[PDB]
Amino acid sequence: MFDIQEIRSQFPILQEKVNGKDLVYLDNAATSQKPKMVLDAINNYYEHYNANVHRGIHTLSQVATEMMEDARKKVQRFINAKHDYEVLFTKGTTEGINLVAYAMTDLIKKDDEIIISYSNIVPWQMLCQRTGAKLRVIPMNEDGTLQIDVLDEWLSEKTKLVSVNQVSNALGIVNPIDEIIRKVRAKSNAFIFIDGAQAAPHFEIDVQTMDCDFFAFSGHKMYGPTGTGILYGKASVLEQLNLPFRFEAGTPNIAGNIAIGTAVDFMEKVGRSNIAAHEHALLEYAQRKLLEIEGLKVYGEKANRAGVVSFNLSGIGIASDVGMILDKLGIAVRTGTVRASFAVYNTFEEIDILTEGVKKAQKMLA
Repeated sequence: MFDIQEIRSQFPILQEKVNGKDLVYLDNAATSQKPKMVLDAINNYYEHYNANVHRGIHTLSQVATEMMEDARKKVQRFINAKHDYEVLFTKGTTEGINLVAYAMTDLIKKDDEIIISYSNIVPWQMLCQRTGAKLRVIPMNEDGTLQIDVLDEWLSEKTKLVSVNQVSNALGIVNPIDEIIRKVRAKSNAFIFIDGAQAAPHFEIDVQTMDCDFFAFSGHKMYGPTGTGILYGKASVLEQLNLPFRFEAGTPNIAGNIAIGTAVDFMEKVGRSNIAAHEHALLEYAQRKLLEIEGLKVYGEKANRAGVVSFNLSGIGIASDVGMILDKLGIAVRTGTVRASFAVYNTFEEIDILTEGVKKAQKMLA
């Protein structure tokens, strides 16, 4: 029971016009748009329940505290964490990364090794600057995939942390996380950090079967407010760093944490398999229609990808030239390649608008 029109009716910004045109929002990998239930949660919190949490004894403080803890349990079930106290509220993926990178400082000695995948690589580069650790980077192949067989030679007793993004943000490539984790468990005692910021909006997460040690993601990419994120960690691993209060300092973003639970509710209401199916059909259709344009190349064309078509036109260098023409047609994409990225509310009719817009751009720029 998947009604694209019922879904789109929940997103008020979809009625917005841009340069006199219907908004065609295909920059979802940058940030997603928000359904009414999430915005209602924010507003209802501030108009009825706002108070500080945990420390207080009066009624509003009790209700506010309970609502935030209810939201933690929604996220727990959403990623199938075994315990609510393994779910930490943060302000974004970048915060979760920095939290782990700083807390690892004491567990890394003078010649240990950190392995990362191919712009938040600074915390790990800084962690190696503090310790005596050597940073190692998994190379990317030409087609955008990771050269993960390098782990067969790099993993050793020296490897203390491996950090991989589950989905690449530029190309949308789904990295082979289960094979990587299996390799890391078999040949090292390293902690495994998975950046799921581009994964959590698009397909179901089960951190228990995934066997990651950490899993981090951002609310704003998955229909939630800015300023929110989640860091999951195995209790047995969190307890080695320096629950969940130990890792949540200062006043929490109470409203945002409540509302990211409402964004979980929205996804569960739509259906996570329905989202994946609809988005996979959008992606296949868009890549098919775009490849009919003469001279257009699709990066990672043969790769398994989540919600992202990246492309370049043959004779057009500044991709922004195409992006500006598309924006004047109402189409929002990321721009030396053009990145169109899908969310649950996008339509096949919108992809046709994109494809006709790209054809028009290339002859405009000829």
